[PDB]
Amino acid sequence: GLHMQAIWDKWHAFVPRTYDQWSLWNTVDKLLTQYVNASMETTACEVVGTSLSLLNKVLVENEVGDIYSYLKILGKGVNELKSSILPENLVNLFNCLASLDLLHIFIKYTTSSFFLTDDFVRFIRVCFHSRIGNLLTLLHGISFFDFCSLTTGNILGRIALAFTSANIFEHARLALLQHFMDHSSLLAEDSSTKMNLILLQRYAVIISIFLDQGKCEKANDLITKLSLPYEELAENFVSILEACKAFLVANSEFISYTYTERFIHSLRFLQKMLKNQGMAYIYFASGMLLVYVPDKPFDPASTVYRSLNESIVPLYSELEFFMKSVVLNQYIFELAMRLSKESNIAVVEEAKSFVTKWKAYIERIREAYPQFVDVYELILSFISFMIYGIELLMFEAKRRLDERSQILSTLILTLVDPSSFARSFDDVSNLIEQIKVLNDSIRFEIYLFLASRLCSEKQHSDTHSLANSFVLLANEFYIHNAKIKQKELEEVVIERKRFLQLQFAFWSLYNEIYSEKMNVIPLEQLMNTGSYLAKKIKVKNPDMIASSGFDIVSVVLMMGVKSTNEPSKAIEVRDLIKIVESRAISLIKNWPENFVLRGLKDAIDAILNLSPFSPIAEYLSKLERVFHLLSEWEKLASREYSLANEMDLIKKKIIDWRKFELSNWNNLLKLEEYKLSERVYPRLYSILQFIILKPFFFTKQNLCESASIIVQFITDLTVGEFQLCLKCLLSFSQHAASLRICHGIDAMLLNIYHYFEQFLSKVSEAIHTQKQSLENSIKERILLMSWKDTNVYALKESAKKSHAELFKVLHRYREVLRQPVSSYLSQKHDWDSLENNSAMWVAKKVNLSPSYIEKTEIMKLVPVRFSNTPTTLRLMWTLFANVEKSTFTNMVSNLITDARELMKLTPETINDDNLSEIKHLKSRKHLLLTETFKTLKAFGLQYRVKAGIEENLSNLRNLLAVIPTFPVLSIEKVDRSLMKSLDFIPKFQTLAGHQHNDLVPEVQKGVGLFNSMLSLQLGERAQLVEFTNELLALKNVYSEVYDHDFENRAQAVSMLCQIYAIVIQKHSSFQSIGHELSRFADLLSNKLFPSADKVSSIRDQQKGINDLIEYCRKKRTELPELSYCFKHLVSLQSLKDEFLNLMNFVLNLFDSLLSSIETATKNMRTFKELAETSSFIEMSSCFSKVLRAFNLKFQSMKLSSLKEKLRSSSVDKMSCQLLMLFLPVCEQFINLAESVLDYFINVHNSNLDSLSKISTLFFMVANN
Repeated sequence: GLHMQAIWDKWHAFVPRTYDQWSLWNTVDKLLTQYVNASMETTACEVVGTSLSLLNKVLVENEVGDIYSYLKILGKGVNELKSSILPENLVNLFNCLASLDLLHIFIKYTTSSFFLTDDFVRFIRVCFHSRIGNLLTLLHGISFFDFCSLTTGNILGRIALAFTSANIFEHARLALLQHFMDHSSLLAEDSSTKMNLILLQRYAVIISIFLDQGKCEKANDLITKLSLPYEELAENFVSILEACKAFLVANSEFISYTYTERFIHSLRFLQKMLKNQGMAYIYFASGMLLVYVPDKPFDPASTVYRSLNESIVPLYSELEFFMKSVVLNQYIFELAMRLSKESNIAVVEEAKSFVTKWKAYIERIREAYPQFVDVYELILSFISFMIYGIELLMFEAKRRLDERSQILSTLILTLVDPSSFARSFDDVSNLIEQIKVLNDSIRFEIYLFLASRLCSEKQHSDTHSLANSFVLLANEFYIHNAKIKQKELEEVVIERKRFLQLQFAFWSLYNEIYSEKMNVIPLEQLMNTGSYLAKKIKVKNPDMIASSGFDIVSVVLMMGVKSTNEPSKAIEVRDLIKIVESRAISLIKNWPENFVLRGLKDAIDAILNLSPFSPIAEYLSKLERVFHLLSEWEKLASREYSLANEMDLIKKKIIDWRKFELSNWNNLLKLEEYKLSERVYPRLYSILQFIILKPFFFTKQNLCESASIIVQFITDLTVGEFQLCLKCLLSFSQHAASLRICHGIDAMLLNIYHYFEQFLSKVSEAIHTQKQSLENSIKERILLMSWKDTNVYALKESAKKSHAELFKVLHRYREVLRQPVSSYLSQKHDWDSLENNSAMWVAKKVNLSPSYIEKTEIMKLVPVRFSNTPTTLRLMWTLFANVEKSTFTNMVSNLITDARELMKLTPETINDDNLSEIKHLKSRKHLLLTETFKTLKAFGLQYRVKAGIEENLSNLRNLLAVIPTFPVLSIEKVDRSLMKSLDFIPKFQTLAGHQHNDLVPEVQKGVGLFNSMLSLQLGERAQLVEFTNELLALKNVYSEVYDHDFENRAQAVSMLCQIYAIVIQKHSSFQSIGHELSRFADLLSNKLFPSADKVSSIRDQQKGINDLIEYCRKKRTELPELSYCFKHLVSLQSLKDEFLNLMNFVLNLFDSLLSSIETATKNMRTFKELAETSSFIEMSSCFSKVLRAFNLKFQSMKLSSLKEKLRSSSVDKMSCQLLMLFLPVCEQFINLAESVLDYFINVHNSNLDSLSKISTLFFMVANN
């Protein structure tokens, strides 16, 4: 009931003029719409339709007839195209690119554009492949789909393009990827904000037309249609406010199209923008709608169509009905009210009904009444803005209604995209939490994918992140494992199959994480496996409910390309089979048989049935049945109509296939090996992970847990496992040992390994021996049949014979592995026969010290009183030199030499030497034991002591549990020897009640001296572990001695560099900046790995940071390549006095070190003197006091100077002259520290294993 006149004189589009011109319009429309039904010929037909539009606009200049014949020729061409089709499904992403096309068509062009520029090229190139009269869509020419500003996550279907012949689909998928590369930059500016600028431009047109002669307002329309979208976008708020003010000067009842501008203001200011935009669109829609809605025919009725037919009254009635629904405005307003809030479930149904019903109303308005062409045009354009408003509000509200799907959105955008793989324990907890909130095989598979990314990120050094991540991951896996166990107590079988296999994967990475050989999984393999998990996550979601995250949907389309780029022999075999199957199916479809046709039909029916990559041989069985039926219908008849050449091809293929089964049949020991591990890892997994991973929530507790642990490992008696389990315990040890939510469990695990590490080598020998037996057997058996040169028939029966032989060998291997590992944990009586002090004269290792040793005087005014750091280094080296100077080992060796000499020296016969020599020999043997234990009872080791022996004697498990391990290969030697010693200790204590066979109380005396020896040993071990932890701290202390601590940011930019390098490397004339980019990537990574010549390295590193800021910036500038544009966007986002005090402190520390070394000189020199001048105790405690030369106090003062220097500014002229004058000798102290640690360390190993050999000698004496 309003004006509607001048808009049809100011929008006032182009339209057919003559009745014959309307005939030409509709005829050309019918033709070209047929022509856009259904590669390189697509580009040809694009040129065809382009020139046809050129000629139609030429005829629109009203000189008719040339295109009557010319378009008749083009119609002959289109009809020759009509001899040529197009089935597809879920190709809606083509309609999404079409939407981006129509948006770039409308918004980026303000002038009249009669499809001249390449926007028409991209639009037609989509269009003739797109979904949906095309000239009616062209009908808004000299003038002025939507929800792909909401949810582009329908790209999931694109990866679900490749999932469920399909090679036309696959080259079409490459075509869709090609067109996506074509529509790159306009899809990469921004969606969903450009439509705001579109509403600005449309209302600019309408409100500019709302006046006629406002001069400053005419300049306002001039700048308010200023077709610089960045400049207009900067102008946005100011232009909108000025438009509000100039719109206020209009007539009354404009409050609908005034309050439009309210919501549209903050809509481009606000996540939450969607509802503001939808309200604004519905508002400005109804504003110009009720503006240009009359309650009568107000036509613009030259340049109109030839019609004195005037049922514009009836079409105005039909337009007035859908005006009637919004005429009251209760429903538009009511729908708008529903969009803001309070929508439970009914608003979704009502809104979808409104969208559909008004949509079909617009469609019928298009189809019937082509009359009122200009009228239905402007009206339906406003109504399209309305329905876009109603549905955009519907999508925002339905997202806020049931937010289950947005969980899958935040997972799926962060499961496969560069924004995820940029770079956690909080986020790992969050995504594990949301995964719990998110059939289940994929739900564990994503946990595996996050795990692999965790180990990958692990290389770039911390325990807390990787630790807690892995702990939470294993918590999930253990809960699921016991869930499957209890469910087993009562495709589900296939579900359990994938559960067990991925369980093997998870514990495989768990034994691979901290065993630390080489943990590189390639980042491209990481991302592409992310894509396989992404489309498998697509399989998991049977709904498109998830709504875009709206921060990236551009490169993530290209991740499906590299997934389609970069158990499969079934494909080629089925290809050859399908070729010959269709050949014979046609030749039988034209010459019937009525029996063999059913045969080959069911053959191709079941042959192409399965698509499994684990089932391969069943396809070989299907091909065997096909060759059987083909042999039948070949031998029946038809000397003409047979195919028979691919039959020979199938003969050769089955020949090589059975040959492949013959070769792969050698792989069977690994088969039961992996079956053994798949049954193995869950048990020790659940036990040790329960008692070592409850500790996210003492000494007696550690002892009890060690009792259960050693009970398990010794109870793990099924040989072969012990190699795997020993490796596994070392793994669980370290990869929970870096967790500081337990401390002692590390000691129990590592000692449990390193003293279950005695027995390993003989077990390995027996294992490889039985392996040799079965391998020789299999070599004979697969040698016992060859390329048979016969028997297409008897192939299966010969295979059955080999299957019997393999079954025999499998039972044999199951037996040999199923033997218990209780066997090889012992030792026996075998004669065996068994470094001083290294250094580092590191004056050249500093050597910028020699120059300032020739230079300075400002430092020389200060007296250090050391005064020759050269001669200080000489003094330290000369100290170790003279102090370079074991009797337990030495007397043990003298006794063992006498033992071998006597053992051969009375090796004579029984009766003849029993005449004389047996008496003197046996009595001398007893005298050897007597004087041995006597001089022993002198040499320390007093008998009859049990005050601290009640600890060491019982619970060999818990006695092992006390043994403190060293912090960080001589250490391995020492630990192996004394752990073997303590291994012999428990059974030797338990070895009473059979000594009189060897033939007393002195047996108890020997047992006591043995316990005393092990006690002195273990105390030496405790002091060693103490000095080890102390020097480890001090090495970290000296370890902390312009650009630093932003190296985290450097590492992150390197990570993104490598990621987007793989991305642009998936381009399939663009590879030139591919490898080039990677060059910069590697330099930054090398700098991170490094984190004097290093100052040049960091200078070059920061200069490379500048360069790779610039060498992307030109390529982002001088080339669109919009993936690299987003990457460089994230890159550029990430990118841009007390002299006496510390002097006396430091020289005090230096002299403290020098006197500490001199104290060590006195102490170990006395140890050298009182070496034999002692009895195993005095020199023992003396050496313990020698090691008790002060370290931790020196560690304290070193940390004091570390704090005093780190907080303070570093000056090369004075502060660094002293630091150079000192810190060298600190390095010297660390050097000689590790030297003495090794010297006494190997001394401990020497004396320990020497008396351990003496103890095994005593047990050998106890044998007989």
